[PDB]
This record gives sequence, structure tokens and C-alpha cells, in this order.
Amino acid sequence: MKAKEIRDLTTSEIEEQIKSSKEELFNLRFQLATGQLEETARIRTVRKTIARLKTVAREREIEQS
RNA sequence: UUAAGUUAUUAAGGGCGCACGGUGGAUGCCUUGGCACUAGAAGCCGAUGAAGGACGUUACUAACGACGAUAUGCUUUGGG
Repeated sequence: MKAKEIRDLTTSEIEEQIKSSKEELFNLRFQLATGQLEETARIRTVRKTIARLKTVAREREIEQS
């Protein structure tokens, strides 16, 4: 998910998306550990999604001040 | 046949010369790194936590670089 859609989302939606993305990342890591993950690029994709979500959240809580 | 006399051949190995190899890294050529300077700029950083480090971050990750739990990177504005 890109920064444009992230900015479309609302703050509560940003937090929920961060939670679900972190849960997905955890599941991906566990599959990788157990040897059940072939599509390894998903880990990096989700990591960058989380980074973008947090970036937009920080932008909002900065511009509020 | 005898006697007297003379002189070879031998190379175990060695010497000189020659040929062919090996080892070794000189020499020639080369440059990625240095050395001395010129002109211009700049001449401080730090409790808003520095210099320098430790430990981590990748699908696989021992090391250097980069980066910092938003980690082998995030947003934005321009270039291409």
C-alpha cells in the first residue's frame, strides 16, 4: 500500500492497518522459520508498508502540533 | 711359442661446454593508491545528547559499506 492510500486512510484506520500488517509479518516470519514460505518478497513488502503507515502517522501528529 | 718393450680400453663418480626443464620473483610495461602544490570555498560539533564505538537490520548473511526496531531503509519536492 502506497503513501497516497495511506493518507486517504484515517488515523484509527492507520493504527488498525499497522496492527494487521505486523500480524501478517509475524506469520510470514513463522512460515519462513518452519520452511513453508516460498514467496519471500512478501516480508519486505509488508515491512515497507508498515514503515509507510508509521511515516504518515508521524506526519499527521507533527502537523497537528 | 717365449722374452723384452710400448700403448689402450674402463667412469663408480667428477670436470668443462651444450640442450631441455624446475624453482624463484628480479626486470620491462601498467595503475586502482600515494607525494608536493595552485585557485576558490569553508574553518567547528555537543544536554534538542557530540566525536567515537557496541549491537543489530537482507530470502539465504561470516565480512566491508549503507542503514537503525519505520533498520540492506520511509515521505516529499525536483532531475533522469
